[PDB]
Amino acid sequence: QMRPELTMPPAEAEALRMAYEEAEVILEYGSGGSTVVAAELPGKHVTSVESDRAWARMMKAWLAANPPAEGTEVNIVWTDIGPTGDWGHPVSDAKWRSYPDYPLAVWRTEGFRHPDVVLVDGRFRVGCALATAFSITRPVTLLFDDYSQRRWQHQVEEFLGAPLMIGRLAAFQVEPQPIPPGSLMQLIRTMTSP
Amino acid sequence: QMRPELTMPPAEAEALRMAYEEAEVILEYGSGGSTVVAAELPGKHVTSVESDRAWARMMKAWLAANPPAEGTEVNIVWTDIGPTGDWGHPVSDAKWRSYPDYPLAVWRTEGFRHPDVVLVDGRFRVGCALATAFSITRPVTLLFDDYSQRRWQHQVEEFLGAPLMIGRLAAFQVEPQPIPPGSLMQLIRTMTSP
Repeated sequence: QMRPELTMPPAEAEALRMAYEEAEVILEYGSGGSTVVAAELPGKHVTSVESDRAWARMMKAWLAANPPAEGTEVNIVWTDIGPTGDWGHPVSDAKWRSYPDYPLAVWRTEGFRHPDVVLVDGRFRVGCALATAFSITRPVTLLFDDYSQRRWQHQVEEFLGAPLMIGRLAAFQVEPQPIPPGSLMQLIRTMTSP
Repeated sequence: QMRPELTMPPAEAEALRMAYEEAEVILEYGSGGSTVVAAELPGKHVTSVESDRAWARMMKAWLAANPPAEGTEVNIVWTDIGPTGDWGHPVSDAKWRSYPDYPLAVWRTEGFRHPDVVLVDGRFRVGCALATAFSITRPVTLLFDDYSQRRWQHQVEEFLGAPLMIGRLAAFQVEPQPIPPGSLMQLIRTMTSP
């Protein structure tokens, strides 16, 4: 039947489901099983940023074959960061000048709808988290897949606050805020590290 | 008489001298003739960001042979953007992940002194101009050399305002600017374009 699977364990999946149920507008970085969870709920607006062109094509084919629930719209947005390999990572740094497109372009989309919940489950994860923090105009829930207190990952807490962990899934209550100019170098690093 | 030369025409060079006379703290991007102009004035604090290691070494040697005027300190700061060719331009993009350091690192330097005047006369010119606008906490004069040179440059005015043109040299009165989040993709491209 070729259905995209949710690759998170049960407690984490339930947390995601619950977030998606409370949300009207959902923004994801990285498409798959979670996208299906959203598609199946009525009355949602879903945007899913995806770097793997062939996977995006598959997701679009699946959604054509299995249309979303009533009043739900799902937009899979292939976002070009160059050729990608077996597991969705860029083959090389060929398209480094386009890297910031992945965390940031969606925030300037035509007919932008403010998310209620943002799932960070793709590439440039810390970058996507900081892009959300700096781009929102009202508070959101951010879910960060496979979050740990690894130093790279943890740098988000300055901007995202402390998370509540459900297994390895981090939930943050993210509030709008300015970009600190002293943080620009750090910021750039995050939006160019796949 | 093996002296670094100021390659600005007269009008432009006089504007530079006057700005430097009026400033206490001078920040330059690009080192050379302008730096000698600053060095020869008393009571200045001068920092010059430089991408060409071999040229930085020459400037240091020059300054050791020809010490600055009384009360003046000159710090030539080689900022590694990889191997360079003409005009301190990187010969490849090996060090692309370090490019933002050129416009931005000096603003975080230990021993930081807020500039009164900034000269944009090296690499990443647009990036350096924006870095200043977004990093300053009180107004400065920014002098942007060879400003007519490109049209990619005039995206500067959005944040620096309208310049006073002295020949090819643009003099800006810069006031501190917040970073618009929607500008981040554009901003990143300016701090990674040599």
